[PDB]
Parts: sequence; structure tokens; C-alpha cells
Amino acid sequence: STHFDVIVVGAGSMGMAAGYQLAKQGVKTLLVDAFDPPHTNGSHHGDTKIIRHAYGEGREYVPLALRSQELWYELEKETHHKIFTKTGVLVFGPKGESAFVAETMEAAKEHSLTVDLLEGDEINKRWPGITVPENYNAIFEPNSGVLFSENCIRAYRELAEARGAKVLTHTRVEDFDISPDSVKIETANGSYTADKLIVSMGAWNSKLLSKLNLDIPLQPYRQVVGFFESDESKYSNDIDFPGFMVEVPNGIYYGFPSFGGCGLKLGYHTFGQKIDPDTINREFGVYPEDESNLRAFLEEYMPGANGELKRGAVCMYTKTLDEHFIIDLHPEHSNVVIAAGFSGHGFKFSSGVGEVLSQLALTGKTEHDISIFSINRPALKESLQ
Ligand SMILES: *Cc1cc2c(cc1C)nc1c(=O)[nH]c(=O)nc-1n2C[C@H](O)[C@H](O)[C@H](O)COP(=O)(O)OP(=O)(O)OC[C@H]1O[C@@H](n2cnc3c(N)ncnc32)[C@H](O)[C@@H]1O
Ligand SMILES: [Cl-]
Repeated sequence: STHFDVIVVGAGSMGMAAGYQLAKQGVKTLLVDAFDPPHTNGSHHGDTKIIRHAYGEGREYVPLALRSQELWYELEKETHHKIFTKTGVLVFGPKGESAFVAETMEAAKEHSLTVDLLEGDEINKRWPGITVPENYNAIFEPNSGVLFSENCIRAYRELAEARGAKVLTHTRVEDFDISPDSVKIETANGSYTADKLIVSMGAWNSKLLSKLNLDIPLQPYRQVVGFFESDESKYSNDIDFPGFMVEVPNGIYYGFPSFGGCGLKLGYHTFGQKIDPDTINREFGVYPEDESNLRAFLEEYMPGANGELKRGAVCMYTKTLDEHFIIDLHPEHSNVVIAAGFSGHGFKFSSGVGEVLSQLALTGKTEHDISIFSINRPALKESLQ
């Protein structure tokens, strides 16, 4: 018998940030999650995530990245959990052969970001442990870095709960009932109503948005990461080894310096298995490519970080056809906000997205420019049932 102002379904990266923004304003909020965030069944575990400002996926993401960076610094001051370390982020690739490196460079120029440009041997010299061909160029962003994702979610949850937000864990939302003046969710643990709904179920958006009469192509992918024993005199965060996202002939890779001897962490971005979030095999090593795709990169570009595998993790990306996000009101219901398809690069923006989602839910509009994330854009291929 408890009505809420707002209900957030999926209290992960995006939902928990929204819950915190709403709670902070005194909005009576209920967050419902299938597990107990932060957990290891969605897209936010694996300990760390890169935050970059000069944006290779699109210069139009810069303001949101800069706003998110400021919000992460604010969160750092508000909690005892560690949130951000300024490792800097290095982007490199073959000169003239990487659209990713080119747009990162254009994005930095267009928004006057602070970056260092270097090439070939200058890269190897500046960061012992990296070995790239002489025809490679790079752009280094010293002020971006690494976020401790599980800590971010845990901190937003503690702060939101302290202000009255309620979080119903281990509860799967199974259906929705939307009316012009209210929303209702159905779960095995009971039904709940509110004035507004925010839907942010991550990989499960690909299976449950149909319950809101939405037919949007969303493909979940199994993406693994590995931590490798490394030469700490070269790859440690203590000796300024940077976070990185680079483009090589066979694709894009991203990584993190070793923190407190945990080993260098690496992931292969461009390849992953197409899967269903409810049947995905979350054990690292069950496919030979899990470990082999990573060592293929390490032995060539960071030879001293190709030691024993210390830990593996299996997480998911949910891609849209254009790999841009979906953040918008439901086309048929202004009282329903959708956050989906972060396509493998949404964590860094979760603080800013939480702000956008709270504004959309409370006012139906946002001060941020989110036109490129419209649920009505052609490149998405969106429609109703
Ligand atoms: C997987 C991955 C992603 C990733 C990355 C490396 C890997 C291996 N590296 C990144 C990086 O360096 N920088 C960056 O900015 N992003 C990076 N990413 C992507 C990022 O992690 C994802 O885009 C982000 O986490 C997406 O957030 P979202 O909030 O969409 O997803 P979630 O955190 O998984 O939360 C969804 C929640 O909803 C719940 N759920 C699901 N179904 C239900 C139902 N039916 N009822 C209630 N709750 C539901 C989940 O339990 C989950 O908590
Ligand atoms: Cl994603």
C-alpha cells in the first residue's frame, strides 16, 4: 500500500545514479533490482572502468563526459569509498589508419581539452613497458582516468538510502502497466505504483522493453577482461602507467595499470559472443578466445604485462545499431524514461546520466543536450509492437 513519486527498475550504473539524484531532492523513490547492487551479473563489475573526455566515439559526448567528471569528483568528496584515480588515458593507433584515434584528436581540439600528442618511439620512451611500431601515433589525456565502478554504485546507494530511497533487492520486474497518470510494475514480490518510471535494466532491456510495447534492436554481448601478473616497475599506477584504449589492426583494446599489485587489466572491445543475459556463461576461460585474444595484444604491445592470469571476469555490453545510447522519454508515455544500449562505453557517463534521468522523470525535459540519444532516431530502427 505504498505509492512512490518515482520507481527505478534496474538499480545498476544508470539507475542507482538516478536514485541518488532523486533522493537528494527529496523525491520519494523506490529502486528495484533483480540482484543486490553492486553485483557481478550485469555490466558494472570488474572493479574498474575508464573515463575519457576527448571522445573517440563522438565529439558530441564531451560536455556529458566533463559534467560526469565533475560529478565523480563530488561523489569522491561525499563518501569514504574510493571513486577515482587520475591515471591519465592513452589512445594510440597506426597513423592515418584509425578513425578512433582521429576523432579523439578532433574532439580534443574542438573542446580545447588538455592533451599531449606523440608518436612512435616517443611513446615507448615515455612509458617503459609499451612497445608500438614507429608508424603509430598517440594522444594522451592526463586529466582523465579510472573509476572504481562497484564503489561508485555502492556509494550512490548508501547516499540515496540515507536520504530515504528504498531499494528492493533480488526482485525481478516481470511486467509493466502504464496509464496516463501513473505507472505500475509487477514482480514475484509484489506490485508497486508511482507517478513516474525510469527503466534502466541493462542487458535485460533487450528482453523486457517489449513489455512496454517497444521494439528496439538491442544486442547483448559477452565481454571478458583479464588481470595479468606484470612487471610492477613498469605497469604500476604508482609509476604512472596510464589507463588506455587503443586501436590496432584487429580491433580496439582497453586496459588499466596495476593497482596495488593486482596486475594489468585488459579487455578486447570490438569482439564478444552474442548472448542472452539469462543464459550467458559467466565463467572466464570457457572459450579459448577469452585468454588468447588478450595475450595476442600483450605479447606485441605490453610484453612485460603478459604473465600469469591472476583473475578473469565476464560482463556484458548491450549494443544499439549505431552504438550510441538511448536516453529519452517513452514515445507513447511521457511518464516513462528509458536508459538503454550503452554499447560498452556508458559507465563513465553514469553520474551525468543519473542527473539527466532525474530531470526527465521530474520535468519531462533536461538541461543537457541528449538529441543524439533520441529513441526516435532513424539509425536505431525503433518502433512499437
Ligand atoms: C562489460 C564491460 C562494460 C564496460 C567496460 C568493460 C566491460 C568488460 N569498460 C568500460 C569502460 O572502461 N568505460 C566505460 O565508460 N564503460 C565501460 N563499460 C560499459 C559500462 O560498464 C556499461 O555501459 C554500464 O555499466 C551500463 O549500465 P546499466 O545501468 O545499463 O547496466 P547495469 O549496471 O548492468 O545495470 C542494470 C541493472 O538492472 C537490473 N535488472 C535487470 N533486469 C531486471 C529486472 N527484470 N528487474 C529489476 N532489475 C533488473 C540488473 O540486476 C542490473 O543491476
Ligand atoms: Cl553496455
